[PDB]
Amino acid sequence: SEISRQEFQRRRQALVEQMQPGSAALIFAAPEVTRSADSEYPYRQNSDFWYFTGFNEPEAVLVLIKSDDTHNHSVLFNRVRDLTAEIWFGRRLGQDAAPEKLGVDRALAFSEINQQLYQLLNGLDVVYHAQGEYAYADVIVNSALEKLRKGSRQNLTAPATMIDWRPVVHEMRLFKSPEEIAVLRRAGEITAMAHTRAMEKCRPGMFEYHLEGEIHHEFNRHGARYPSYNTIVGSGENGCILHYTENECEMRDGDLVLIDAGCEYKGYAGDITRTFPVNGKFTQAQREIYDIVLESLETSLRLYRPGTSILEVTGEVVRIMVSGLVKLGILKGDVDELIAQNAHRPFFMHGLSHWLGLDVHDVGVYGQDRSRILEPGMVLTVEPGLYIAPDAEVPEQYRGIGIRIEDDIVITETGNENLTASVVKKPEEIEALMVAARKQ
Amino acid sequence: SEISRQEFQRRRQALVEQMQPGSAALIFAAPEVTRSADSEYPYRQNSDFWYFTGFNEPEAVLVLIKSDDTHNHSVLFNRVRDLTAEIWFGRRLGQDAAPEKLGVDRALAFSEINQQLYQLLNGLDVVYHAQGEYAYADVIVNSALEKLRKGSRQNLTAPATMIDWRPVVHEMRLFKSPEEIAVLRRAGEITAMAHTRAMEKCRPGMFEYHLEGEIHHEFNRHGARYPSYNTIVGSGENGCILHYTENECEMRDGDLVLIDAGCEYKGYAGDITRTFPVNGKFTQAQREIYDIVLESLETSLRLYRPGTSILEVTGEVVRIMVSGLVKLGILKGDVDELIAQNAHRPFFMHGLSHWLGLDVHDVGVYGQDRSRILEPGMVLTVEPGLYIAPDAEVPEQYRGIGIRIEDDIVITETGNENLTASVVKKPEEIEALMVAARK
Amino acid sequence: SEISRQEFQRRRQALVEQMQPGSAALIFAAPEVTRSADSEYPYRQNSDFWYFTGFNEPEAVLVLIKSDDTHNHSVLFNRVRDLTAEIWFGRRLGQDAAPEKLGVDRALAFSEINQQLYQLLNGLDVVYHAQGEYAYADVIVNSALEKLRKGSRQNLTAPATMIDWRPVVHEMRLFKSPEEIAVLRRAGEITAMAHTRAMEKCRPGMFEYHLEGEIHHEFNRHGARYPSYNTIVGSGENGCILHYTENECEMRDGDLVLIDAGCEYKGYAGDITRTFPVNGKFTQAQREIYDIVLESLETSLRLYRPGTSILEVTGEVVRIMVSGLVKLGILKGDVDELIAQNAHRPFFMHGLSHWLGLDVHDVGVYGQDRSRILEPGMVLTVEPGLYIAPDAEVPEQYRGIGIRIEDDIVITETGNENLTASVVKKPEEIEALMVAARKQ
Amino acid sequence: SEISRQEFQRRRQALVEQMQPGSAALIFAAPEVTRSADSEYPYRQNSDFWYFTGFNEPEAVLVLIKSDDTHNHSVLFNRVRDLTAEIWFGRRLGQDAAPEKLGVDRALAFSEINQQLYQLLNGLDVVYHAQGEYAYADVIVNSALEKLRKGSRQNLTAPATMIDWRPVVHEMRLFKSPEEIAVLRRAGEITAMAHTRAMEKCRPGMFEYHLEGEIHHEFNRHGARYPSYNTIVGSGENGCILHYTENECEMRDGDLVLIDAGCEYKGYAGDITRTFPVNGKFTQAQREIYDIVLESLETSLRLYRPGTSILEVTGEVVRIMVSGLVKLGILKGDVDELIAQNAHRPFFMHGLSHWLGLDVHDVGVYGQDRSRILEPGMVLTVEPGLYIAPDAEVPEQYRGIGIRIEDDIVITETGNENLTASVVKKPEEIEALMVAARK
Ligand SMILES: [Cl-]
Ligand SMILES: [Cl-]
Ligand SMILES: [Cl-]
Ligand SMILES: [Cl-]
Ligand SMILES: [Mg+2]
Ligand SMILES: [Mg+2]
Ligand SMILES: [Mg+2]
Ligand SMILES: [Mg+2]
Ligand SMILES: [Mg+2]
Ligand SMILES: [Mg+2]
Ligand SMILES: [Zn+2]
Ligand SMILES: [Zn+2]
Ligand SMILES: [Zn+2]
Ligand SMILES: [Zn+2]
Repeated sequence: SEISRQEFQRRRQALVEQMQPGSAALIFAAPEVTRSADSEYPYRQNSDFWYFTGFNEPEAVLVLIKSDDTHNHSVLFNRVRDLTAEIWFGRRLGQDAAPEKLGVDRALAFSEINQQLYQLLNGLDVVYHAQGEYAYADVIVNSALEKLRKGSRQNLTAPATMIDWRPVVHEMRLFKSPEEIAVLRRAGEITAMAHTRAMEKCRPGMFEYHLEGEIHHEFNRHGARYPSYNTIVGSGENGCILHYTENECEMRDGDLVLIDAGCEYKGYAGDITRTFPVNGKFTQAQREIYDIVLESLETSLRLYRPGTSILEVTGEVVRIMVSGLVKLGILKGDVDELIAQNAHRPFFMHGLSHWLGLDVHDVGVYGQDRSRILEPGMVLTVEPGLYIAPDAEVPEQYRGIGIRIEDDIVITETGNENLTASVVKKPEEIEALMVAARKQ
Repeated sequence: SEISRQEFQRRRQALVEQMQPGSAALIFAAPEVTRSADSEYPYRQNSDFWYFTGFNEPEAVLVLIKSDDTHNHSVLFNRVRDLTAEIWFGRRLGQDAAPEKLGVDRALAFSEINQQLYQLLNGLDVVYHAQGEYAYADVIVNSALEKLRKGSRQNLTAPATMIDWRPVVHEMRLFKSPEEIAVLRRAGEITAMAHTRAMEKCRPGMFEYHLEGEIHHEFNRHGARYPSYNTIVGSGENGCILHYTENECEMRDGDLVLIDAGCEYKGYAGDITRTFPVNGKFTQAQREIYDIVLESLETSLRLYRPGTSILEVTGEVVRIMVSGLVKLGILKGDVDELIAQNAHRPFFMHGLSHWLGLDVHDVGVYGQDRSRILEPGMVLTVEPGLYIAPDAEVPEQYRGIGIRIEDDIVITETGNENLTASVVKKPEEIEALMVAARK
Repeated sequence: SEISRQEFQRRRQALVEQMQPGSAALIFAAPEVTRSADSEYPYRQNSDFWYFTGFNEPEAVLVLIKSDDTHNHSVLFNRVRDLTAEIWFGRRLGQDAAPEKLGVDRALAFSEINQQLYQLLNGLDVVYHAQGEYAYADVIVNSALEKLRKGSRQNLTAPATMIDWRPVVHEMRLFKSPEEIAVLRRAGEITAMAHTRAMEKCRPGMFEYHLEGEIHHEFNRHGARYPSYNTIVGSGENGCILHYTENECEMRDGDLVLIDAGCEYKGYAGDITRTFPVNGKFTQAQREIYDIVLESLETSLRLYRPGTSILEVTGEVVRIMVSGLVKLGILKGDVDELIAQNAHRPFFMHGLSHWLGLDVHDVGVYGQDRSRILEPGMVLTVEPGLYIAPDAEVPEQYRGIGIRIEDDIVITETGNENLTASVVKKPEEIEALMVAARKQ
Repeated sequence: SEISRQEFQRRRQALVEQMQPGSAALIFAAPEVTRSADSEYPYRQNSDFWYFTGFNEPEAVLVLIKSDDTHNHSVLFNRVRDLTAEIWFGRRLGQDAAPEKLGVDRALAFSEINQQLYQLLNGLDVVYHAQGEYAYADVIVNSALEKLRKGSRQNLTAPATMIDWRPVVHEMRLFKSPEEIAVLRRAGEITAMAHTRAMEKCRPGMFEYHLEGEIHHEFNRHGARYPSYNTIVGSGENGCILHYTENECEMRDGDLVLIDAGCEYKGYAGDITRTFPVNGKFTQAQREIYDIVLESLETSLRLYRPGTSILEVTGEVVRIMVSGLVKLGILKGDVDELIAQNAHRPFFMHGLSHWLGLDVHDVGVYGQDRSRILEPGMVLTVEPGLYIAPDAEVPEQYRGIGIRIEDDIVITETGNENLTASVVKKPEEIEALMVAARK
């Protein structure tokens, strides 16, 4: 699936609808990024610029101008077509094709932006600008405004009001359209397939990075070339390290491996975690911790729906975790008192859920303690985990165990839709999947 | 293959040997790099910092202090061990383990660098610093020097002399040690295996990015997790675009595909290009252009040795190219006159060779027009190509053809060693490789 | 005369009245300014900061907070009292005395501004800030806003709207109160006395800078320690150079000297120009040019009143100049055609009038071509001039003559009040003044 | 007195003599400085730029190029001649007149500096630059060096070595030539005349700023248009505030007034302090403190010579101060023990002497605690003072008294010459001067 020309147009108009008359919104592309010396990382467009354009070049600026409540138009600054520069550094859209391709009224060369931007802003009352997002963008905007302020003899005037559009745009991004949900649906599926493959390929004696290799190959073959974030493959005690991305250890018989990986498909993030035994067989101790995390996930999946919140669902998970840990002798005391003193926190130190979209930790207001009431169209993760340090003062058999299970969901009218349930998570289904693969 | 602890030590001492007495050299780690919002790209250490340390963390600074011709020592600034911060953002070496691990005399917390660096530079005559390399580094160094200049009442003095160490260090990097050649040999082998795999897997109807996928999987399984540069898979008319990395087209029966891909193994770059038919069989027209490029490569491989230059070998390649293009009717006229007017340029617009090492386009002085005399230990690519535009005024059968063949070599006492010859390039061998895989 | 505590309070309230509810205005002091190495120029407060405070220290910030249409309050950031630092670098108001002295509700140490400003801006909808005025101020404001934007987990929010207050404040400054007019009245008088003295002291053989010395001594003895701008004493051919401040030549018998000088009194600028013969006696040629400039001034003084404009009065002056120059053979042709082609411009290349106040070239919107309609309370200069280059192609006797005559006026209900008429400008009165002094 | 063309030339050559071959020194003019909105303060040239040029324009850069031990030349960047811009903003030297006027081999437009500077630095080994002095200068220099570093394909190379010339130049400035001593002699005389005038004009009921007015008028009439620093006129309890420049109080019968004021003449600073009674007659209490300060000055004037130091002479002054304060009951105890515990510090908190020249607090290395051995040609102030706070726990009659007496001297082969002794400092002579003026 993909985003249509008409959708990009609808988004631009939804922003313009919220703008004051006599205003302009400026949305800048991401700069290119050095990896080492003259080599650059694969280009990643700014999510907000992408959201309004689907255009994957640097040195571009979308300018939306609202004259009044009926009249508005768009100007794109982008790199010019150059025979030599493209033979070398790849094809460029240019100014002639841009209006039709990207649905903008006017396209100008980015090399002319300082000569042109101030003319577009002259006489307007408001400029919408994400100040501080990029230094190169702030320089450009500040120069334009300075030319206008100081140009009274040339009959120039600067808009006195500057408004950050990020709160408005991020509120838009928080609610997914049907097109976006279909894309995320595909991202979840591609990501699930990768996690299934990793489970099937896994053997003791491989390195953690081998499973990363399988995962990335799977992303790529469905047309999702890049991960949405750096892949985590934490086996044994590496599973207790939340942002373990070294993936440098040999996977040992008797250890669990925690895999957190997600593709980026048409700009949108998948985000799945699965934890499973390297040898295809949960031990009793591993199973005992796993069940607590699974129950937490399964219960959260039942509960998530409009009218509740991440805070509220989290409270239920905490109860499950504390009860489970008390039954295993990992915690000692009264469940309610332990809950009151957040006794689970040494073992579950992160949030249960984050928004998901064009960024893996997506934009949008959470409310205090993530108390915002959920509504249809919100997309989020559900990712309970339990991490028992190698030196934790608990029954010895639980030490050095890190387990997280994470799905991606969209809130619907009546509940939620799980976008990542096509990869197994019940322990017996994990074992059966692995057995079958090892036959073959 | 790997770089030993002793090697890193040798390199540090080789720099210190070239430093003035009463001086300090400051070598800064690369910053972390945003991909989107709060997510970052996989960390890539600064090549120069890596060269002296093999240490893969940001927010670190290596300080080499030379008191005099016999006395020198090292101070590392790096991130402190933090229980919480590491549970989250991965393990850190810290200050206790660093001396032994990285062979430095002293390790200090990076958070203390502004409180400590000026004290280390106080009273020295010279500071070696790569000014302009990173803005965060310049801020730190300038603050230290300012404190010193303005601190006369506190008996502080700033070194008046600042020297850019990059010329010295890059001249070091230009000559590979045996350990480095062994690592580059492994990178060449890993890279060659990936290119072989791509040729064997290729079928019409796959997309260009599928071959990129095969290639990266191969890099990964030998322990080279990242490419050294963005992979090019340009099929058909995409072959004529030199930095084509979109790799977004369906590969079609009848087209050639040009693959330029290289792994990064222990920091060192492989860099191979192979061009081959998507359907496993060169057409006559494809073969006619391919042979010119292959002769150019094979001749260059015979010629490269100490005492010649990239400029000199390039002159031979140009003659091969012009002669071949005249035979095919792509160029018209007298070969020498065509050569004199660089008539090949529309078809071969880039250099024949670049240095290779910790960066794919490696550091080191080339000389004017790459005329520097070659010596043993230099590592470079050999990559002739011909690129005929879709709308070129030439016979139709040559339009939209892009062919490059690239190997990595090391200059030896008497010649060169080819590090990437384990992937085939003779057209008959390419065809046979593909036929065998398709059985 | 001076500005009262109550006036500074009225000004702050007039700004607050124009502010949106749930907003804060930030007004920063001027930085100290290096003259050479560790020595600094005499401190000059930012005119806008001065306007709301009458406070002459650097490292201070006035913060006006409007909660709603009835509730507002003020916070001052200023330097703390320090025993040692003051023994050295002079007395400081400090935090204890500031509320009563400057009429602010709260005073905080400037050293704490980064720890405190964001707390003041937290949860507001609008911040008023003169972006680009000072780099140190922009750093402070941008840091505060960045802390708020990124502080959602700490329940912080940044105002999304930033408004430049300069247009509003400069519009306030354009209309002088009675207190301000009384101060400007005194500045005009002090400045007039200085120009009278210069005429009386002038002898051939003195250097231009000697008259500058007399002028500055006169400013100082009335308590106006500093000029409002760099003093011009251009004798002979130096008179044709508009911003001649070298004042390095010996004044010659037979030359004119053009003196443009003004005091700064309680922050307000005087701005007078007088031109006169070094030897106390206008020649015929000098008199012929002088009369044209004088008629221009005298006519402009009759005309200035509410309902006209600088543009309109300028048109009358141009006619006077062109007619006069044609009569002398400096211009040749039809007066109306010469006027149509702006034939006067080689000889009068600057504006007739600028606003005057806390800055010599004062703030306030002029309108296109200075066409804004004049209203009571506006204060401006009237300064026709004629400058004939040494190499100008005109009758030889006029070459190298530079004459300007400048008064300061305030627009009243019925006309204007000339604040600087106490120094003579009629040629015979200049001559008589000089004769009397030479007896011385 | 004035600095000749030949002197400026000598200074440039003295710098070039100390430069390495294959180097360039870059000396930047001061920027213009805003007073309020579009109005600027009177321009003050950078002292170092002035030292080598005597040129009083902004947007100028002196470039001294040393090819080798015999060959060197100079390039000036300065503002172009512009008919319109000068009619408005005053005359400019321009490019045609500059070679002859300023004795430079070549003059270029400042507008072309970014297009030209890199070409001048290309291929040199060393660039001398005062990094951090001005932001606009650093931008220019860094841009040039960047162009050079990145311009290898255009056969450009950057000098790898950057040296701060300030230590060398400031060491030059520390030793005055005969021409400079003659100019400083004139500045001392002009300044002394102004202080004499202030004493003669002073009456109770005038404000402190009226004496500032007299002083500046005097500076001006001898052709010293600007003070070298902001004038201090601290009467009564304002005398105890070291950098009192408000000068806003009415001067009262019974009080002392402390006047610290100095002219700037041809760039060089006078720096005189005199303290005297507003009513022309010292009280006993005033005289008792005054005598201690005067003895301190007079003794210092006898002692200063080559071979001693500011530290050494200061030690004698401290003994004089402590002894005197003990006699008056301001300090209590054993003189040596009081000296050992620096018991004078509450009353004399600043240094006895600072270097003097193109800056009032002039450049040059002092040594630790100002222990550097004095040599002929050094110019410095001698300024003992005693400042007793209004709330000091001492006998009442000494509270709120601030007295400083300051002269400017030059060290000679055998001693010193006092450049400011033409204004009186003995209390009887001050009184007689004031009595005579009041007749
Ligand atoms: Cl462009
Ligand atoms: Cl740290
Ligand atoms: Cl403070
Ligand atoms: Cl210029
Ligand atoms: Mg995840
Ligand atoms: Mg390659
Ligand atoms: Mg074809
Ligand atoms: Mg004027
Ligand atoms: Mg002094
Ligand atoms: Mg007393
Ligand atoms: Zn997640
Ligand atoms: Zn290559
Ligand atoms: Zn004026
Ligand atoms: Zn002094």
